[PDB]
Amino acid sequence: QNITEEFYQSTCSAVSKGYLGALRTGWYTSVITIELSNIKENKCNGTDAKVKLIKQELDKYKNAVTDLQLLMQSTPATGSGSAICSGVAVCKVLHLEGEVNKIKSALLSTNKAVVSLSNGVSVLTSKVLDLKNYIDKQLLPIVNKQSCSIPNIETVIEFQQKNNRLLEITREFSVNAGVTTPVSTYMLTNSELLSLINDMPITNDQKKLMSNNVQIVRQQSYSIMCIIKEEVLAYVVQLPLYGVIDTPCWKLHTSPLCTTNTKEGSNICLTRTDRGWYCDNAGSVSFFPQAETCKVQSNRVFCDTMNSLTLPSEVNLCNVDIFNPKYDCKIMTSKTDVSSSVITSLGAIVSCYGKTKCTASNKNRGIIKTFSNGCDYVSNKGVDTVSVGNTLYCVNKQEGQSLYVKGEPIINFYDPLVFPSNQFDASISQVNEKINQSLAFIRKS
Amino acid sequence: QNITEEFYQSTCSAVSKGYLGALRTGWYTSVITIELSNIKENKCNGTDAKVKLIKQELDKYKNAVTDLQLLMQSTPATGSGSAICSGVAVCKVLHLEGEVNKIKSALLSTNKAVVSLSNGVSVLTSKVLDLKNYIDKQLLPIVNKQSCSIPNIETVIEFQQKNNRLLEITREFSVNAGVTTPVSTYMLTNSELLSLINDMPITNDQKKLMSNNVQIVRQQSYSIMCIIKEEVLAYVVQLPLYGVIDTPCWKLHTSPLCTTNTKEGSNICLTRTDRGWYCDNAGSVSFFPQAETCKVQSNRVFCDTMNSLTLPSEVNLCNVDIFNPKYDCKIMTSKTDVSSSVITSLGAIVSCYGKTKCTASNKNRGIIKTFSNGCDYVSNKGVDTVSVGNTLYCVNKQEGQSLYVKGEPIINFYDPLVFPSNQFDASISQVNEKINQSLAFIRKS
Amino acid sequence: QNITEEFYQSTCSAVSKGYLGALRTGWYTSVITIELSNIKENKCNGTDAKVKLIKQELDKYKNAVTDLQLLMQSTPATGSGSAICSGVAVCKVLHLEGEVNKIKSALLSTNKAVVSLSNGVSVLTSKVLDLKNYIDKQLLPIVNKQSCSIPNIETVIEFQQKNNRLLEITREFSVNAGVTTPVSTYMLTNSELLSLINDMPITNDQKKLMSNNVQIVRQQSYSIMCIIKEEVLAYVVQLPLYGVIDTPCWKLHTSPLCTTNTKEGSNICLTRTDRGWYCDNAGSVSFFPQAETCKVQSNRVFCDTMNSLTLPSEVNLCNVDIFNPKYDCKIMTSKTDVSSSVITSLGAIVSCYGKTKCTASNKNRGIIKTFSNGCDYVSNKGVDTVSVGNTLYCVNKQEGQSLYVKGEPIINFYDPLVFPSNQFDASISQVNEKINQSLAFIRKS
Ligand SMILES: *[C@@H]1O[C@H](CO)[C@@H](O)[C@H](O)[C@H]1NC(C)=O
Ligand SMILES: *[C@@H]1O[C@H](CO)[C@@H](O)[C@H](O)[C@H]1NC(C)=O
Ligand SMILES: *[C@@H]1O[C@H](CO)[C@@H](O)[C@H](O)[C@H]1NC(C)=O
Repeated sequence: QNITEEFYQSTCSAVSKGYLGALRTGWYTSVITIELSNIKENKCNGTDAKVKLIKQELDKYKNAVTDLQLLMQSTPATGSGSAICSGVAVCKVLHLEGEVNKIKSALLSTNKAVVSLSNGVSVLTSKVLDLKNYIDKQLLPIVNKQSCSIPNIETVIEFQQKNNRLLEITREFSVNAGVTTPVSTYMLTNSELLSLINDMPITNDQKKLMSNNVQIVRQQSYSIMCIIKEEVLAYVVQLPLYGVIDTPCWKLHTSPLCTTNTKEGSNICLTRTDRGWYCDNAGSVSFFPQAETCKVQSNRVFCDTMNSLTLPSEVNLCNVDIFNPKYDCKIMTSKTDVSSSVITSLGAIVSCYGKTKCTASNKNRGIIKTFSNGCDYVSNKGVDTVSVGNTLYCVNKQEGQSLYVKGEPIINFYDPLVFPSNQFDASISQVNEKINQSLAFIRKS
Repeated sequence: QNITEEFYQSTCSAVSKGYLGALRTGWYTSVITIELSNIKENKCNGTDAKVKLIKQELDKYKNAVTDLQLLMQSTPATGSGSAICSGVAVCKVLHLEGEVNKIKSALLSTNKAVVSLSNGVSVLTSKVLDLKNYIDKQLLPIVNKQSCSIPNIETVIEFQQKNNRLLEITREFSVNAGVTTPVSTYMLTNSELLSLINDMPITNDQKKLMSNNVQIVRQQSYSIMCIIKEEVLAYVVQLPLYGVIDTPCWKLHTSPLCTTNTKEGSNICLTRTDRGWYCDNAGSVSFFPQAETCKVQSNRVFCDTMNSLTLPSEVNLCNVDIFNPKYDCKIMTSKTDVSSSVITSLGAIVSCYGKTKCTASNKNRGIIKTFSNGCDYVSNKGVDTVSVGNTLYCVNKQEGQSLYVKGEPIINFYDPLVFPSNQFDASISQVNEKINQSLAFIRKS
Repeated sequence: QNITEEFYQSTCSAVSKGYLGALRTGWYTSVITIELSNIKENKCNGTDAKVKLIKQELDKYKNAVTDLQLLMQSTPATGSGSAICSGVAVCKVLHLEGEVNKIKSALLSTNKAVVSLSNGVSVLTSKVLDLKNYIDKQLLPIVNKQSCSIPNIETVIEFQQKNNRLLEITREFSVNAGVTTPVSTYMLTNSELLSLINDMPITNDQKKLMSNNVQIVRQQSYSIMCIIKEEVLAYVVQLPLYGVIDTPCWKLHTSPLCTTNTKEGSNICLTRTDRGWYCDNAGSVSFFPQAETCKVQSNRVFCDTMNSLTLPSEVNLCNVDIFNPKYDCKIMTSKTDVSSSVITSLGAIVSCYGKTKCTASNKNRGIIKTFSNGCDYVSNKGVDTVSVGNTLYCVNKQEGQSLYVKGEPIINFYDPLVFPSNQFDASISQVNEKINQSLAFIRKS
């Protein structure tokens, strides 16, 4: 719905709320087959240019098949093995004797078919390319005689077109050791992906969600190479199942909060930690520290719980009361008052220190705001750019309401002499306990 | 001009000077159009192989158009939004009613044309592919009758060639959610990029600079998908404007500086922080901490100010006097004396500790220098490789002059017992103040 | 042989042993040539569709040649320069006058040939594409007359096929500033790579190793653009030489080890540092901290010593006795008891703290183990998944034997009040010395 933002002057941090999240909690695997032609070289005296073109493209087909064979003989392990057991188990099932013949029988008359494997998985299989029928019907009469038959020029062009998808799949599967993500249109055409979404056991609003966000679905999918066996090329496509839908999500933005003394070396800094995406999830909060783990479209966020931490919901209280005992709100400390800016969803946080020239401009009016020393904020309403030193940032012009929450910078509550300026993952209460200990070593003496 | 280097034995750091910098300070946006054919399926009884090939390639054209349509319906946000407002504003301008008709009229007779949009931007537009003219003139008479007309085989091949650039642009725009960088030759041919440079409002020496460094220009450019509307495919190419030209730049190299005691656990280490590229910029220094933010060609550096910090010019005094009060020169401390080497522009810094076998060799003479324990340096004059433990590095054979600046290692000025061995972003004066405080807790008692 | 694992309950760490390593210690360079046609535009009045198709593809050939020329005029430096001196030296040798004519003479009658350059390097050269013969024999009679001769349609298709590899090599060399890795099948076909392996001065078991792991060989190879000169396109392929073969390797996995008090803020944490791959190497241990520097296939590991550290073999004693004085076993400390899990080679380490719901399940039985608070471990025997909070990990189903080494968590030997909770690269003995100093400031008073 409405994206809103809140800047907290006291902690030099902002929270962008109103996003609807879709968290991946499951996988839906599907088998993708390509019917190949088990042919061995058939060479006869041929020299007309059309026969040469056919044998050349046919050698590129045989090399693609042998390349897929040496790729499946030794498949290198990936750091994603912890996220593909749902498809690797299917490659292991297909290696069973008689199972590849089962899917070859189910896709004998139609392109799509549900197949109950010998492990209880009712998987959906597809035959996206039929080269055994094309090579054995249109090409073999040309190459398996005493002298080779002459093909028409339309066949030469049609065979380069059909063989092309095989060659490109062999390129992607070869350079990535059998595991590719995102899933390209060569692995699965957009038409095939959308048709696979319609056949998926999900609600119509959820099919509409994945169909309206097919590129995000591709970036969160996997293509795993299985086996080439018995005139069958098989590989597993692992598509995301979003077990969490429309859950509230928010993005925390943090920036250094320093004191603004005029004598360098007498200033202390503080920055809230754990900036990133937060989503309500099953009575707790799912936190995503890495930036590429959440894809954003307008008000909607698509995250993968694979690289998340699970935090108590009280972690949100660091945004309303950071000194609050229900949650130990952590900060990092330093004496590095270097100017910077953070572009948020509806504005910009500016940490200006020293002699830095910080400003906020409108495209037609020029400079409309000059920041003084400290941490401040400006909304995108009327602001186009923000300059900090020699750097110019662009402000997101997305509609929403910003709220400037005034408050005393908490860095002012600390005596500089006893401040712990060296903490990376330290608590508010951790710093207060270190201050009680450093004040005790000087107070008693 | 002449690249020179200076190794500082006192701080285990080196500075490579003499580079001429080109910093990005602006964007030059340009609209790239592809005239499409608004056709709906026209199917008649056709079976000759040439008609089938034409309808097959025509279906791949219709799917590319519908794929671009679902890509433009929901465009996922990128982390680069802070750097593309200059082009996103044009996509927003094109969505206005009547504006796409304006550029369609300006490019009605010619390929290139300057167009004054309805927002005051005099942008340069180009028509790089004309599919409406080709489909409506060469293909529609073949498919919009009672029975389909027969095309010659040259047309089938020419249509696969023309439709190819559309299909590849749809692949790049699809997998990257509409924002690609670098800009491929499919988005913009080298001929089109060089012609776009000649038409750019810049000096002839600056056009010669971008034309001689077109790959760096591509890596620092963006291609943003706009709209497919009214037989027009439009997307914005955002090219860099280097507001800073020929500015002096230098690269700081740092390596751990430890003491060389024979009893492990009694040694302290120190490393200068903020290694990377520095450029003089508008009365201050622009620092680039990330390595991929500066592309290097011979004596020339191309940086993006988007990921830079602005520092006072006194930051250079950490290279001549690190104990100098005009700038608080920061270090990080530890007790981790692990051997390593850093390949600089004209030589190699070697930090050798413990039992590590450190050496510098010439390809034909073998080992020409054996490093003892501590931090040392060797020039590329006569040296080909440097070995530290089981690792062999290659020395850059670029011509320049190295200067070995002798000096006492500053790690020797510190009493080990009271050294702060746990600092990440700590100042020289910060460590000295912590030493005055740790000496006061034991001195009084 | 047999992959085994050992979980150390005392340190919340696991070691996966039994891997056979192949470390890169050398480079084998090879020159790859493409015979080009030195032609200038030859235009005559031509309009038959076949002549147009030929001149169109011929312009794409001329632009690929001029694009390679502006790519070789200014070649941008890469961060890999420290790993390609073995090939850059060959590009520098080829630029000598008369040397490109030497390899052009050796490959005058055959495709492959060993050439002794004028620098003592007996390099192996290959001619993978012959465009000078094809353009000058099949195309020039069509375009160098008063009126252009008419080519047959097979030639138009064959020329688009031959020119395709040139255009794709120009794309890869253009966007990557002349240095590509991995080496694609366009730079070197799998047939050409395997044939190049057979011709390499190595043992038959080592040729069998690289031939069975060609994708790992590609990912650890470089393609460097040299020169386009005198109807010759030359570029260097740098293939890895594994000077270390079948060396024992092991992977260290680490996870936070905290105390499990019921009052938050009273808990201290500890984590072993330096997780990653270790290999026995030349009397020392080669450590690889980055994850992408070692490619794994079953029991075999392929590492690059370029991004490794050399450690004494006593570093393995951190796995059997971390309090052992022969090696200073380092840890990092904090008070951040956030739950997490690490998927190992044969199981999973689980660090469960607070209210987190940690469990281990079997696909058909459901939850088979509930972890209590602390650091624990479960083998893959009977376990399919592990859930920590809202995150589900997949356990690797690889066969091997796990050993649970019981022991007291070492975090319990520390008094919380005087624990140093702020260390990043700190030693066991470092923490004990800081504890002796913090106990001395309170003990005397
Ligand atoms: C520091 O001392 C004050 C005074 O009693 C106390 O209220 C506060 O909780 C202490 N902080 C910690 C972290 O123990
Ligand atoms: C430490 O003490 C000396 C002695 O007066 C003084 O000169 C120096 O500036 C002090 N360092 C700091 C950082 O205060
Ligand atoms: C701390 O004190 C004990 C008691 O003598 C000693 O055995 C130990 O080695 C000391 N630790 C360090 C790091 O000096």
